Amino acid sequence: KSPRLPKCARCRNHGYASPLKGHKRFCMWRDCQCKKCNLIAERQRVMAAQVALRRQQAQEEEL
Amino acid sequence: KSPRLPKCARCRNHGYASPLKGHKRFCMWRDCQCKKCNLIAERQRVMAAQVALRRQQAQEEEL
Amino acid sequence: SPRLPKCARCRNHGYASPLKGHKRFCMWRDCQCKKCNLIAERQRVMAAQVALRRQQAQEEEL
DNA sequence: CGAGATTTGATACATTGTTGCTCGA
DNA sequence: TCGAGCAACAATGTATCAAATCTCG
Ligand SMILES: [Zn+2]
Ligand SMILES: [Zn+2]
Ligand SMILES: [Zn+2]
Ligand SMILES: [Zn+2]
Ligand SMILES: [Zn+2]
Ligand SMILES: [Zn+2]
Repeated sequence: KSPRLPKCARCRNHGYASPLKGHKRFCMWRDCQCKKCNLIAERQRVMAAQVALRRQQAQEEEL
Repeated sequence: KSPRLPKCARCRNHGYASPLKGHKRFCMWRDCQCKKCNLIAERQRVMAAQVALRRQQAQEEEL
Repeated sequence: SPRLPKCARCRNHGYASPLKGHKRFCMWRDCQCKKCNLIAERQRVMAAQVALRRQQAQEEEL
């Protein structure tokens, strides 16, 4: 068995957790930028640049 | 129920209809701004915003 | 059984309404709401695009 | 009318982003 | 140990197909 079932970060950060399925637009803390939320947002830009790099190198191997 | 195979759009405007896989970054016309490709650039934001609206409608269905 | 539209412009306001010739009967015939505005823009892009192709093909002939 | 060309809603294919969670410094 | 960094869910984008309407002899 391999279940994951993700939960939203910003909702969990200010109080009650809630899993994301359609939640990306409905979030009540979609912006905010409180100093706690503000830090996790930088992590997302970092991870995105990181994962994008690995996917480029993954393409490089076939050539 | 029908076969599919992508080919790059921007490449077709100039001749070399190269099939699309990882080609989006290796493109010899990765940007370019001729009126042929200028329209295609407009075409992509319109279709993307349009399909995104339909993806929202699926959330309205809540199913 | 086959699956088929189901008009887009009607769905935007929720009333669904399948298309069979519904073009003119659409109840939102000629509309400029931000939702229905995109499809009108889509053909204007296509029309300007096809017009460009037919013109350049014509210019070389001289 | 029908045959071929042009719309137009629809979907398969590919890219990019987000969070759970491991593993080795 | 316990974080940095990887990969599984999930969004966003890209191009083509097929129903359908249109153009026209
Ligand atoms: Zn949330
Ligand atoms: Zn916050
Ligand atoms: Zn290309
Ligand atoms: Zn170009
Ligand atoms: Zn309608
Ligand atoms: Zn409308």
